[PDB]
Amino acid sequence: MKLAVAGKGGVGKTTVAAGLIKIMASDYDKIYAVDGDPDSCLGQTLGLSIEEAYAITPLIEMKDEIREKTGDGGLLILNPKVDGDLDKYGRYIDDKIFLIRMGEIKKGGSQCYCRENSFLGSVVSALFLDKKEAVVMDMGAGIEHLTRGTAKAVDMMIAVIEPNLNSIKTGLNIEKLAGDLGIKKVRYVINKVRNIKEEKLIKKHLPEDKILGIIPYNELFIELSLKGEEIWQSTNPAFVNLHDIYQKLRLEVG
Repeated sequence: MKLAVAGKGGVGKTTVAAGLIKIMASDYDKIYAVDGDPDSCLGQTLGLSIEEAYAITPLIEMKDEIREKTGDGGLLILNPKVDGDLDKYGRYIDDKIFLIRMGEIKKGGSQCYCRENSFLGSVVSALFLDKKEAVVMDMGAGIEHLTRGTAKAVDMMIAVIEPNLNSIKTGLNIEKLAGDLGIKKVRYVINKVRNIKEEKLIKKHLPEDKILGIIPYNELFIELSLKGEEIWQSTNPAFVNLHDIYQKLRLEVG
């Protein structure tokens, strides 16, 4: 089970990936929760406190590891071996979920951050190609972490969008970037659906077969201090839809 959750909505969208991971934790013996979204924090949305999350050094910050894996002194190791060291690049949030933080990819300068990028690329490659454990990687709409080499291992690309033309466009694009990349299955997940009018708008610009499910908005079940740790219980409707979405997912892949 190799899953990729892409969307342009920060924490809100990442909550979907987080939710799927928590549900999958009851079926899989081990899950690699990969935070590849620079404008979000899969760790916190998964229950970790600010300090617990930061205590988990992101790949981009593992200077010594980067030096050892990619080389140094003007020499670059073309094919880095890290598959066996993955379990050292993160922490077990619990007895099932293992979180790995990618870290923001430095764009400025345009000089040559090959070493860092190489280390991150090698980790993503191992996670999707060399590991047998379930993988759920959260990422932005650009999905730049994925390549045609790892796209083949992706069981499904889930595009999380909102019920509005603006977000619908972003979704259609994510479906394109993923499609042209190699990913065979791309499904949608409508998040923050507040009204029926928004639902009709969805069933208008997207086919029922491409929609994995819908997640209703909760003003008193997503904010305040009742979100995060308190959700294991089947309370808000968003919980019921998450499961149905999961079942739809398992049916697609299985």
